[PDB]
Amino acid sequence: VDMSLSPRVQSLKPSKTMVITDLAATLVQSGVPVIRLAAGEPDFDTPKVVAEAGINAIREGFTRYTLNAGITELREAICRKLKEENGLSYAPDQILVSNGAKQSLLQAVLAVCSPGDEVIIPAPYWVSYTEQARLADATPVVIPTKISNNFLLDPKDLESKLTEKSRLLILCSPSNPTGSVYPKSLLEEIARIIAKHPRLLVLSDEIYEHIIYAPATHTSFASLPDMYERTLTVNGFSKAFAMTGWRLGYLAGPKHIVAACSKLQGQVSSGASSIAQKAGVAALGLGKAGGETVAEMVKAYRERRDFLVKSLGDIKGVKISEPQGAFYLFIDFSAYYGSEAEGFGLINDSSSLALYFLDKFQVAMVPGDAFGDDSCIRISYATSLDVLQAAVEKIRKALEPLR
Amino acid sequence: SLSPRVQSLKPSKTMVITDLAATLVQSGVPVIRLAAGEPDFDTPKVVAEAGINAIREGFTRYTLNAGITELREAICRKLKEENGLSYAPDQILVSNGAKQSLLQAVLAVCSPGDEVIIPAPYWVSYTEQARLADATPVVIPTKISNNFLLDPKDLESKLTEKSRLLILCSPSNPTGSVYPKSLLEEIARIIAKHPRLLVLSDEIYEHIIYAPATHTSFASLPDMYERTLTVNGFSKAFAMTGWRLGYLAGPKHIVAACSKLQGQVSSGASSIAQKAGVAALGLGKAGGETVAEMVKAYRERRDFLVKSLGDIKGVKISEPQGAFYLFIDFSAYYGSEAEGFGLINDSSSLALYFLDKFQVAMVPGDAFGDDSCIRISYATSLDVLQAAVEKIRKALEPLRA
Ligand SMILES: *Cc1c(COP(=O)(O)O)cnc(C)c1O
Ligand SMILES: *Cc1c(COP(=O)(O)O)cnc(C)c1O
Ligand code: NA
Ligand code: NA
Repeated sequence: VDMSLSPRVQSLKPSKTMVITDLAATLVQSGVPVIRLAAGEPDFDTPKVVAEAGINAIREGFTRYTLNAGITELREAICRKLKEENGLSYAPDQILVSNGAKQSLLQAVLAVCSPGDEVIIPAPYWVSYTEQARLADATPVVIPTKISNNFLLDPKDLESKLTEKSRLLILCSPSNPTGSVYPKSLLEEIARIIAKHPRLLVLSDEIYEHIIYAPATHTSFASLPDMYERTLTVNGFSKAFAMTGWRLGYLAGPKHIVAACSKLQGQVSSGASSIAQKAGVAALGLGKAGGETVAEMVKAYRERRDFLVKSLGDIKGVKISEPQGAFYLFIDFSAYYGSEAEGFGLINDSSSLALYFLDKFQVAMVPGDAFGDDSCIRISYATSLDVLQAAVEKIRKALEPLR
Repeated sequence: SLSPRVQSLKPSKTMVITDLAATLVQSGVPVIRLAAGEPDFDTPKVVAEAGINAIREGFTRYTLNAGITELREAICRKLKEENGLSYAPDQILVSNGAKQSLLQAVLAVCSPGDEVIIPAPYWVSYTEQARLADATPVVIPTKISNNFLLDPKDLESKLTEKSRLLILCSPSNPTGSVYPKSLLEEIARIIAKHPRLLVLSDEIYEHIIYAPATHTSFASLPDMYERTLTVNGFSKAFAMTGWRLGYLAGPKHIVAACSKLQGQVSSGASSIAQKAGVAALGLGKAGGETVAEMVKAYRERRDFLVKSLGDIKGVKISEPQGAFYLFIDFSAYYGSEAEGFGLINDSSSLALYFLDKFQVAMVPGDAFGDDSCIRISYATSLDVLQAAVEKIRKALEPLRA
């Protein structure tokens, strides 16, 4: 039997996180507990009012197929949110609800990118952006950023990398993995560059929108001059509302593009969960920015961020870019590369450093090479201050003998 | 402006009928709706309670991409106890419904230019999923006089070295036909001559089956295990369509590839739905009495419809033995003229006539690759069906003149 696979599924890169995940299990399966800082999800429960709506949907028998694009009441609520929070005007037929925002993103990429098109992706990047480009038979063009610039795209670098083939720029703000927030003035410079190239669209991943630390503010890319008709706005419920397991995300965009994504979704999964969609309606019903329910999570995230930064920031050889959003610190420990650790061996890149932290000191983190930047390691602070204080002590002890 | 691949996708043809139906209903005009592809029954109470408990207990975080271990294990047990198949948990991939399971299988194994063999009448998405893999759908018509089952000679005549996937849906949507084991064996003997040819076995209607008909998993046949992608799920048997939970079982190498694809498509399925799925499998072999009650209702409805519609002059019916659809040949009526409507000459016009003039909504067979028929769903109560048969009788009466 011929077991050959399609070239596209073969083009998918190997996991750079697998080894951490596997070693953590291995360590636990022995006698060794592990501090987990690798997860890309909130540690909080889904808000009570949201869970209530989900339970209610089940009891009321709202358990049948929905419209492919999503239930009307949810798409209407999304339009109100985009208007109230982001100043954007969309009609319900410009919204597509999917099983999480990852699906919204994939479908956008597959709908707009033709083979050979180039997809511009600033690094450090969310792992899936490059792979989704590949599934479109498109070419990722990665643009590295610098920690001293808070990992923000340099517009001059963008201009340098544009070609006739450039089709899509993917912008994540607030960012996974850096927690950086793009300021409006920089977005306006980027937008002026995009406006000069008719073929160039922008995929704006805004999933962390409400996980933001005042006075930092979120600017939707679609609100910039002349950018509405070339922007695919992606957002959802996983991060702001601790609804990762529910699987609910969405895309708002130009009708011609949204129709194409909707057609694709009709072959991929049909409508998102009827139950999850009712919960999403309730989440949006919490009012602007999720109201006090979300504000409490954000206050906790801020305490955690502030503690982590002050704690790790005073370790020799550590560089930090202060995040203004999300719940990740993308930390430069590269000064330690070249070190030899007893009972482990050479630490000379993000992967070996992360594996050293876990194998020898029981703290699981994600190496920066997973995000296209080997100079750093991603730490998630979606865990309690108690876990964070414990992790900080382990990290200190781990770096101590490396000098 | 848009990728050629998304461009290549055909839109539905079914939205017209279903939208007009909804409109009429919201207008104070009662429509008997027989167009749905989902059970009338609620999700079973024990299963619904499990999803509710999952929510209350905080099982609302991301699962393993492939699915929670508990569920993949339970799926392995089901495949053994119900289908006689042995799979390991790393040979199972849980997705957001079986439609996603199917799409990922197609994308994983088909290279550009490969052929996907799809017997008609087919479920609508199969041809579109093939296009998404840059593969060529090769449709093989079946005949109502063969119970809409593949003639092995027709399969043989269409096989090439490019033939990469054969899609076998049994019990079938839209025909209700069940592949007998002896026929599956003949097909397997033909497949064995072609090393490139894999089989995608869509077994979602497995438990919706009418004794003495039985379900044979394709992967159970001699030498077929290593070349079969077994797809099944929860939507149909357990009335869980809105929950979004399905799965693939197959050779580890292929399932691993599907899992990698899924990592870029959607990540893991709903944590809540997966907990409900565990409870559904916990109802016992074939869904226990819970599913048995549904099947009993379905059978009564099938028997009634087949007897009633079969009595009508110019109506041809096959021998449905599963699912909850009748794919009815009204083609003898094409060319007729209806007052206040005009010419009826294809399945689309006939469906529109049935709906506009007689308030019964059904799906034109053209949607499934066979314009000679109309699909009627009997996922509705017997009393409603009795009313629908009466309307259909009255709708066809003046067309015979
Ligand atoms: C979590 C995340 C998303 C959305 O995830 P879903 O759970 O699929 O909604 C999108 N972008 C980034 C960078 C994320 O981290
Ligand atoms: C309903 C159905 C499926 C599965 O649908 P999901 O709800 O996506 O699980 C698969 N094949 C056929 C023919 C169906 O009718
Ligand atoms: Na805002
Ligand atoms: Na069986």
